[PDB]
Amino acid sequence: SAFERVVRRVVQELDHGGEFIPVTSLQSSTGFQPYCLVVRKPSSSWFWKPRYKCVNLSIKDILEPDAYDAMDGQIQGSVESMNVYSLSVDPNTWQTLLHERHLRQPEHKVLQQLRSRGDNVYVVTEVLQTQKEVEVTTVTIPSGSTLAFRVAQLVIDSDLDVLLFPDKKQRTFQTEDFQGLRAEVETISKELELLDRELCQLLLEGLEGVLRDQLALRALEEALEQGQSLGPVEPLDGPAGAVLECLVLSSGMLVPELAIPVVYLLGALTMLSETQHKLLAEALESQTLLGPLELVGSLLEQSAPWQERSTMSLPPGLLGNSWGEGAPAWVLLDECGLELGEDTPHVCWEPQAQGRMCALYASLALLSGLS
Repeated sequence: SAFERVVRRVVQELDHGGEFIPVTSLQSSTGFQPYCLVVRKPSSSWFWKPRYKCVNLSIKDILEPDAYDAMDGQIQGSVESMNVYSLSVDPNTWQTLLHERHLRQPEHKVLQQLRSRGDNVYVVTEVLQTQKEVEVTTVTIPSGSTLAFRVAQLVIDSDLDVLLFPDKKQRTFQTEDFQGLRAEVETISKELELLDRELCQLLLEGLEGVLRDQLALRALEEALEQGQSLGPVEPLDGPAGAVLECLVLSSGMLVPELAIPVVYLLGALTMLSETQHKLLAEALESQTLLGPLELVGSLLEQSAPWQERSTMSLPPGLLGNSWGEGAPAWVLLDECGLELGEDTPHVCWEPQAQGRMCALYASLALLSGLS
């Protein structure tokens, strides 16, 4: 809800200082304290970093000793009636702790499951909390609420080490820009008007229902995420199974050639917000899935390269969508994180909305293909 916007204004004025990955949900904002290992799903497309999910466990139970302190301070005041706090840990206690305690080699309860799935594992090295209980237009945001954080990956196959320099190549276990976005999306999309249209339409309606329900999305996600077991996945009820019944045959077996595009968009949809899910279902039911499509495409074309503040020009009303605070494209952009206005310049472009925006474009480009 509102909890999203505030974190935006937190990192908005901070200009992504030290890749302070923002928190996504409130039920998972309580789990992001120091020394909290997170897991990250296998690397998706090169244009969005999949959300860091928590496993709800610490690291003192992960080495041989089951035991340090957080080098607090760093008062970062308010950002405008809301003061913020942070907790850190100096590298000097990282190397000394790594040398004082050695890997608890007898540990395969989650470790075997992780190395089987092939995920990446990161450790929280810095946290952003509050020393105030802020309530503003109402919600009840408690003291100590975590808004952002920083990670350091580690790898475990023979030894252990921290990766304050996050290399994309190295995993825990063992190409272009907007023009590339065009090519990649096109190559993926062309592999979908492959099956017979009747099934395509059935999938679209199933998705429409799924978008209105986050829980259905999550359930479908768990059934086939990084398991992809040899056995046919058991269908689930509701529109999620209406999607899964579209993705299998009479026996129930799945085909990776059709699966890969589905998980891709799933990642594209997990990056997006709940309200954006609802708006897409409305745009599918109203067949207005092309207006915002061309808009976002031309905006991303004029915003190259990304990660650099540059005001954009193109007006959306001139293109064809209805404008005015409340319009679908307006609220869509605001949910992605772009500041809109009524007169010129009608847009400010920020680097932090990089990942989500590409996914928004990707979702649009895929839905228009089946309509």
